[PDB]
Amino acid sequence: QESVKEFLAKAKEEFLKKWESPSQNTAQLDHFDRIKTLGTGSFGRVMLVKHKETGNHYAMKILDKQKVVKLKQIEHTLNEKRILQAVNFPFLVKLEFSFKDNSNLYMVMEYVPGGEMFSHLRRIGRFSEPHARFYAAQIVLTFEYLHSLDLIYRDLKPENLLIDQQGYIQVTDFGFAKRVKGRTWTLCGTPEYLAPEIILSKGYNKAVDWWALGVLIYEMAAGYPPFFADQPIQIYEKIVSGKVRFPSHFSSDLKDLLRNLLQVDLTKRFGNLKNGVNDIKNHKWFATTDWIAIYQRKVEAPFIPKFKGPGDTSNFDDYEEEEIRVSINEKCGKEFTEF
Ligand SMILES: O=C(c1cncnc1)N1CC[C@H](c2nc3ccccc3o2)C1
Repeated sequence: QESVKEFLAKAKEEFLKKWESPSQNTAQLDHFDRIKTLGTGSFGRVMLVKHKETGNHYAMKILDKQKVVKLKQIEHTLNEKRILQAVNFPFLVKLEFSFKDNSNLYMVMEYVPGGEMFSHLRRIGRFSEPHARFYAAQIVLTFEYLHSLDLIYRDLKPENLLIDQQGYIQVTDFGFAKRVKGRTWTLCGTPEYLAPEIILSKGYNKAVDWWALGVLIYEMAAGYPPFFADQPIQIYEKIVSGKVRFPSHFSSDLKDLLRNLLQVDLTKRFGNLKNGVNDIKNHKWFATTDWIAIYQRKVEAPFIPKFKGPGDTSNFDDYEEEEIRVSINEKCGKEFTEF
């Protein structure tokens, strides 16, 4: 309908204005108190912090510039911040501040206290089809938005989907997201979710995000992913074969949608045909979904996470607490000039 077309046209206008003139240097480290490490990886970490003047809580992602360079992530970290400061959608975590110093890059996001979807999935075992479908509809709308801005997300998995105070999803981690007209070539993403054309080192497009939504819906409704194996090479052989086995408890409508999203031939995959996202939105598995009501946040969620207030960390796990050290000398200034 024209209403959807005009919504996506305005979304692209507003994105391009911020894309062409990015904000920079909007806070500094000593405006915040450090509370707790919420997650740690090979070149960065995420910390709960409190702003000292307002008392508001935020999630601060800290990237070590020297490790970014060594792990070949310069372009990816510049993509992440430039895209996050330009997007606006109900199911995307909001960037509030960004800045850099002699040692680190910082992105200060809204803090979502209910934790990762992955923790709730593993606690309950699997989600019922109605519960899986409520989350899946939020991902379909978010990919419709991102793809219309020529963005590919490239890191869909349950650890990157946080559950908010109303039980809705907020997508975090734009470290692999990129603006792409046509094809792109980088090998990136988590093994269990990679589409075959990425594993085969082909030039690929937004169809890899719709493959990864098939893997996500399978894992939500089964409790484990479709292509599981002990080592990555074994996973990759299963993926490129595309042989999938479905639990008997899956509905016939869920199996049919999954066979069309987990289609090895990218030119036959739902989301990448002439009708685009509408082949997914109009599939029988989504017949009960009110797409406008989901966007408007008017549907009652399947569950609300248990937490005590905006500073509660009980839905995230425990990590060794390390210093946030800042060198007396500037590192890698040229590489990160635009940040
Ligand atoms: O704490 C938040 C959170 C994020 N955004 C808003 N609210 C909360 N985590 C913690 C776990 C997750 C996470 N992602 C990471 C990426 C790189 C390195 C470490 C990471 O740990 C998101």
